[PDB]
Amino acid sequence: SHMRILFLSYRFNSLSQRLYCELTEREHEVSVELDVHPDLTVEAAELYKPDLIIAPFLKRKIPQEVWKKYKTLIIHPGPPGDRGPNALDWAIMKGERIWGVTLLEASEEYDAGDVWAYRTFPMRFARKASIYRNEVTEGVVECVLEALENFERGDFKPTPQKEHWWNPKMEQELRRVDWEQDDTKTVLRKVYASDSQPGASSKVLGKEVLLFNAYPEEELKGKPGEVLALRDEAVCIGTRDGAVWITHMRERKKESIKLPSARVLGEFLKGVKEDPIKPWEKVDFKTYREILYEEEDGIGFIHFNFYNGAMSTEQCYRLLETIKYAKKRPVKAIVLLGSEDFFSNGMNLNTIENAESPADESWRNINAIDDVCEEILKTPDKLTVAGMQGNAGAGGVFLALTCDLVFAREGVVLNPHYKNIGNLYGSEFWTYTLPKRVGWEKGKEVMENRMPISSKKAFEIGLIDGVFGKTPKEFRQRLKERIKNFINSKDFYEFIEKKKKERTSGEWLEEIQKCREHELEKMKLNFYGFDTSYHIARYYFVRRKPHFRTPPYLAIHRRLKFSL
Ligand SMILES: CC(C)(COP(=O)(O)OP(=O)(O)OC[C@H]1O[C@@H](n2cnc3c(N)ncnc32)[C@H](O)[C@@H]1OP(=O)(O)O)[C@@H](O)C(=O)NCCC(=O)NCCS
Repeated sequence: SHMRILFLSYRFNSLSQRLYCELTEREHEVSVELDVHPDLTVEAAELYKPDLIIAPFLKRKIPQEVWKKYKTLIIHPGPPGDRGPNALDWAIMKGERIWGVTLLEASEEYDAGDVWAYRTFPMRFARKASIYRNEVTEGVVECVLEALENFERGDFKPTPQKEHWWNPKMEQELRRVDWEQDDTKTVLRKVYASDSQPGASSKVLGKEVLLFNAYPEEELKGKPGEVLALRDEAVCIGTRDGAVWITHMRERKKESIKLPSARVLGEFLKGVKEDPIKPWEKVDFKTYREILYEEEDGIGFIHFNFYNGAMSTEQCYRLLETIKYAKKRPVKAIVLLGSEDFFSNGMNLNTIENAESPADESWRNINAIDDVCEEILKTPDKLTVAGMQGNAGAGGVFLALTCDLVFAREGVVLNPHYKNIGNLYGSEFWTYTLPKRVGWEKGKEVMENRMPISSKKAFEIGLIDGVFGKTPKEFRQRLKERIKNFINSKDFYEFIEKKKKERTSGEWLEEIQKCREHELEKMKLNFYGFDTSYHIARYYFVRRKPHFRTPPYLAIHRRLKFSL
């Protein structure tokens, strides 16, 4: 059973990439056609002639010519019977306690097809994107694997829908936050239902904005709509009964991009006071903590909740400050945990795109990331560990590899390459860490592969040291147990005595300095050289520019030597 499977995806998004890894690592072939136009979708099917079509992320209706000829299954992010384009938005706005995902056949009527598989799950009070990347994605994987087994068996019949309901596209009027009428729980519900797109509209300091990444505040109080404080570029705003933090906003304009709230509001905030809390402080009320440092059982854990895993220059230096603090503490190990949804996606391309000089801001940002990496590497007397609870891409992968040990949750998707951002050389000391893990020949192959790999595949090729756990919480518990056991063994003390000798030696310090110098000379060429492919790629990415064809790295059926 080696199936030829065509994906129909609006973008090759997180769910599409996860399914690509699950199917190809089971020796199926997956070609992708991006959802650009029905004419191109029909052509892709006739070119590739798939055994099965899966649509992980659909914007347009699939043409009848296609799904009447090829068995075509659609992912719907609601339980059986739920129909409509905004299933998760409604489940969050209505406060559903149970939700689910359905794999159904394409049909003439919208979302009316017979059910191949479904999964249900309890809802969290959390952003839509977090539900999509965790509960929905895990359930969809189980559905698709079940359906492939059923498809190959050959006598399967799907289950017609019985009860069903329709929810239309959700209008912004429903999402709009009114500070005087809305209590904190209502503001959170609206922002969660609209994050990461399209955003919940509001007015803040007279500016029409879209709100993203909200957190409740229990200490600061004021008038509704009043800005109460700034913290790490997030703003705290009074609600009907309390206050909420908004970390990111977008102006309500076609060309504007998502940015830290302080950068969107700008001079309108003049006079607001910063209300800082250090990551290592303890507080007994709910508040916004971008970076959190906690110690348990001789292990110092650093959580860094950078929105979308994107690490701005200033976020990197706040992470650096926390790592330096941890290195002065009486812990045996330091664990970098990222956030539940992302370990890291490297430099923050949005704050780079927004800068007066994107090239200069890129230079600032890569030097700040390398300072984090260098601080991690130069830790002679403590174990360092990267715990990847969620996805990582580009420099975010190589940030993890600077740690002594890298572990990841099952189902994490890695993109250890720069092919989507103009072929940057990369830094983060990859020219030291990567050959140490996989060898030079394999390391070059890894960085030449533009397709994603799972954490299981990363473990199998030696890129990371272990993979375990199904949820972020299970992964964190198992990681803590594994590290606790290690640091309480004689093996740890022998390892640290070796590490102390290696990492204070002149030869090693010269080696990693030469690695940083060489990588940054190449990145300087990427950022400032006459060839501006990096800047063009960043613009297309950050501005979400549309596609007019599917590139052959995705579309096997559009490659030069393709036939049959
Ligand atoms: C890693 C990657 C392939 C994952 O693809 P994916 O699973 O489909 O996830 P998405 O592209 O949808 O990312 C989710 C969100 O994070 C944003 N994002 C991801 N990486 C980002 C980055 N480095 N900077 C700014 N935003 C980033 C995306 O724009 C998207 O934003 P939105 O939901 O608010 O609209 C893709 O996000 C990517 O190429 N990121 C850039 C990594 C990079 O090039 N960094 C700079 C060089 S170090």
